[PDB]
Amino acid sequence: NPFRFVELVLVVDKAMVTKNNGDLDKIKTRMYEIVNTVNEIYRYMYIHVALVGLEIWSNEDKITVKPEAGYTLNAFGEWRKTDLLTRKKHDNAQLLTAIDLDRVIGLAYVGSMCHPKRSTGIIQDYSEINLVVAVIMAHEMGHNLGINHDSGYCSCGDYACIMRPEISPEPSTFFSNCSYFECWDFIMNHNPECILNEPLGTDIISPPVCGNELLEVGEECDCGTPENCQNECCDAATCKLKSGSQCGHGDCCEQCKFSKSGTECRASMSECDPAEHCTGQSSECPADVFHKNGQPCLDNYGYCYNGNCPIMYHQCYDLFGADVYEAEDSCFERNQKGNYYGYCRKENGNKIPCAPEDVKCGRLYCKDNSPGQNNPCKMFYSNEDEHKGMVLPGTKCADGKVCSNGHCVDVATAY
Ligand SMILES: *[C@@H]1O[C@H](CO)[C@@H](O[C@@H]2O[C@H](CO)[C@@H](O[C@H]3O[C@H](CO)[C@@H](O)[C@H](O)[C@@H]3O)[C@H](O)[C@H]2NC(C)=O)[C@H](O)[C@H]1NC(C)=O
Ligand SMILES: CNC(=O)[C@H](Cc1c[nH]c2ccccc12)NC(=O)[C@@H](CC(=O)NO)CC(C)C
Ligand SMILES: [Ca+2]
Ligand SMILES: [Ca+2]
Ligand SMILES: [Ca+2]
Ligand SMILES: [Zn+2]
Repeated sequence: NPFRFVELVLVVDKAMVTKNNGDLDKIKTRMYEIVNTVNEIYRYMYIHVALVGLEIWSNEDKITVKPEAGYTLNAFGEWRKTDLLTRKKHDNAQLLTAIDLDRVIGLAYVGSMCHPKRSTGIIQDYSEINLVVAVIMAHEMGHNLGINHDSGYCSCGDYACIMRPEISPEPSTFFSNCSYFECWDFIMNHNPECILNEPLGTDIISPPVCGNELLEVGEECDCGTPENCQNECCDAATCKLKSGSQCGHGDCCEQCKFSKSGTECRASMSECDPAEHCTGQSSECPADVFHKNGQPCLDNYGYCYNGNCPIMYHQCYDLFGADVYEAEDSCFERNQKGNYYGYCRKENGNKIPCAPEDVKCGRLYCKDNSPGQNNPCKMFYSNEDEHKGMVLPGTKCADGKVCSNGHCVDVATAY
């Protein structure tokens, strides 16, 4: 599957509810319209956009929406990370506000897709023309997808491109060649892991549309307009199966037919993640199944965590290469300092030192015996991302103990 998927959640501030005289149906119908155009705008980029959530703050805003863009994007991002994402599985979120932002009409982080807090942007309800707001949105999500503003030798035709630093009064639905390459550049170097999965039809709240290249409720298949459709098993115009086709979508559908029962359709990540198989009568691969966390794995050197068996040895290896292993216990005592690298967790942007007992769950230390030198307590630190180098959650920190939220606790009570 060449296509990536952005499971989007939109949020409407109270300023907009009031501006629309409380007509929630009107607001909703309008969001469906806008997102539909965004999806069309993103075909070129081999990216699909599906609205999987819509929250209207008709009672009161859950953050203070100020005309100061930066403040508002940051708060929305925090709220999204500590609230929205906590209870709603989605990849990106945008806030629409009738409040007139200062210097701009939209603002978003760059190259932050899937980031719990930064995978967001704010959009001003600049115009009643859905194509216009659809442009702002595609633009802010563009930045999220690692795209920067066009400049110099960038082109999308004799039209006004989407990523220009200013919106044109004659907005087009085109991304520049520069936007394209920079986007997939981000998609390669950085891994937007959350835009790989295809959203289920029941996950989309917009009204199903046959032809948007998205399989929704009431459709057996969907390959877009009859002109772009390259799916032999589907009748584009009706989204119905045609000919000797027993299916036209799914990881268990090969050449318009169910794959033989027992066919693996999702490989196993580890002894903690049992692979999945096709039934022979279904086209969809069953949902990913992981063994229960806490299950002993890798010959007792670890315990299962979300389908993987994280252990300090592999972590040292991935961080420093060969000839590196778990440092002696004394090394980890550095974690009691609460200094720039030695700590267990963060709370309100504060580095919390490890309690004497949670020392194996903070910054990771490895004894380095790779050629050339000696180093008993090697540790990795980069203010580019302070979390890198930290012991992973679910890692065995002692006999019968695992790391959970920066604490070394009993495996038995950990899950
Ligand atoms: C995005 O597409 C651009 C082409 O559409 C591409 O290259 C730029 O394209 C123009 C013509 O479209 C080239 O030609 C112009 O400049 C030369 C040299 O002065 C003249 O001889 C021509 O008559 C014309 O005026 C540009 O030279 C060329 N610029 C670059 C960057 O090489 C962009 O590069 C494409 N973007 C990317 C990076 O993929
Ligand atoms: C009507 N107002 C606009 O078009 C201003 C113009 C502008 C603000 N700061 C600038 C710096 C350099 C060049 C132009 C501007 N730009 C915007 O609203 C753009 C802001 C942006 O980069 N959002 O991600 C989003 C917009 C493209 C939809
Ligand atoms: Ca997703
Ligand atoms: Ca559809
Ligand atoms: Ca599985
Ligand atoms: Zn921009």
